[PDB]
Amino acid sequence: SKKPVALIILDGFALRDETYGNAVAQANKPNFDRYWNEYPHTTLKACGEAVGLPEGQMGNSEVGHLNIGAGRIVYQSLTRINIAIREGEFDRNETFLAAMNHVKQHGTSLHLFGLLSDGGVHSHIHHLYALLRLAAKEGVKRVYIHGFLDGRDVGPQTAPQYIKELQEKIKEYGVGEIATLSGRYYSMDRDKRWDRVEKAYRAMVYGEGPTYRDPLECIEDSYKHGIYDEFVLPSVIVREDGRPVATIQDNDAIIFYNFRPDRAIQISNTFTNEDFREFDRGPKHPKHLFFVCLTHFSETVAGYVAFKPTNLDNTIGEVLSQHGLRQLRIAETEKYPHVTFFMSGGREEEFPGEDRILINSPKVPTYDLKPEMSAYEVTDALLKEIEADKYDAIILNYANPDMVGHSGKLEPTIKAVEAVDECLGKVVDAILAKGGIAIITADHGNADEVLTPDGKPQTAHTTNPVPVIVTKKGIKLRDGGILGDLAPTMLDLLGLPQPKEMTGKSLIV
Ligand SMILES: O=C(O)[C@@H](CO)OP(=O)(O)O
Ligand SMILES: [Mn+2]
Ligand SMILES: [Mn+2]
Repeated sequence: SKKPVALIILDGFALRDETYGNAVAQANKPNFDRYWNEYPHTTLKACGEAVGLPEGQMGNSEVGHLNIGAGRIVYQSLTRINIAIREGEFDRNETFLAAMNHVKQHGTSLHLFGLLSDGGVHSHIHHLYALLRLAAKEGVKRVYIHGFLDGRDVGPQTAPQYIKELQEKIKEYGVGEIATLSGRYYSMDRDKRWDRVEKAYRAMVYGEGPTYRDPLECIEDSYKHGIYDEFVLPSVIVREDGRPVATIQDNDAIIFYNFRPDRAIQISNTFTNEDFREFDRGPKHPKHLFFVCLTHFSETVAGYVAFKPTNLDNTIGEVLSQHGLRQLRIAETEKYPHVTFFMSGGREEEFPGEDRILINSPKVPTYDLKPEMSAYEVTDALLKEIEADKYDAIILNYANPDMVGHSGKLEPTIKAVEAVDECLGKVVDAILAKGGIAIITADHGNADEVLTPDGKPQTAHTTNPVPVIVTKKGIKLRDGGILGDLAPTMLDLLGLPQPKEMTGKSLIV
């Protein structure tokens, strides 16, 4: 029957010479190793300008899957917004100004919330500073900040430095007050764990949660309990009289300064949806909010977008569809948005002929508790589909290296990589058995460095290059490639014409 071409993404799996804290290098990977030694291979740049990001900026699943599916260097939001600030266009943004005019004309308050760090994956604290400076320029009197603590795109216990700098900027600009602090685990969930979302929501709307007069004492107290940045319980900063600094009320305006959509949709829907059934927001939840999303999150969000989206035409999924091929997207919960929405160029709707399989990730708080996650279930489901001779193209993502690597724990991440290697062998061998070809690669690093040189947890991504193995004998792969060269390579193998929009180039010499 069909000789499928499968694009296999080992999420957060990069190549790094240094072996200290390197779960990728330390893991026993007999399958990956044999494919690497027996088939044509190379490495690709997955960071910085090569993927549409600022120089030196590490990649991530959004950036990576967008570039992989697009077959071209995809200009990223971080870069775009940084340039708007650099060129003096940020302050002229009609949406930001409308939000500020709203609060001034109706005598309400402006709330700013988002990830509080310079990680650059979901936000950048300098964008928050630009918004504070703009609010001051426009004469907005009441501005409240609801900080979402990081520890995932930066050090696990770095919140104090960001809070301190924010406090300095607030004093310098003469506007702003920190109202709440919440770990991104609660305020930025993407797994439909509504109990987590509700906690963040109630801290911001009802002033419910651990209370502190001093933001730094809130963090220190959490640390004393072994609860670091990412997991800080939604907390409420209170005034001298004990009342919350600020709760979100009717007719207020909100600017969510996150520019990556996957972790912003849930809390945004909670605030803007007329009909919300995931949980009872309470008869007195805020209504008539002027809600601003820094970038496009979802059509379901009743708000305004500051930096409008632009369609990515002729991405891999569209080309496959146009040529009448059947394609399958598959991954477990954690990377399902990436093999679907992001891979499709920032499009939720499936292309004609595109099927999707979602495998539920395990019900554990952190994945170091179950390194194998649901990889075996993903593999079992895919093997059945391959056996059925249904798909011409397959896009599979194994979330493990990345998801467990974010724990900053060496042994668990090694187990995650080894589990994925076992699954990789079954999938690739099955594909080869069908006369097909596999393109084994990754979207960015993570598991390659889960410990800092001093032995402490390294919970974020790395800037190391990703591997690429094409399981086809008799060919050679050129070096110096980028993520945007993968789609052209896949089309090359499928014998399909490459669209003009794909400025990337096939890796096959
Ligand atoms: O978990 C996330 O949202 C990011 C880190 O902020 O990681 P990844 O890009 O792998 O999804
Ligand atoms: Mn990833
Ligand atoms: Mn990651």
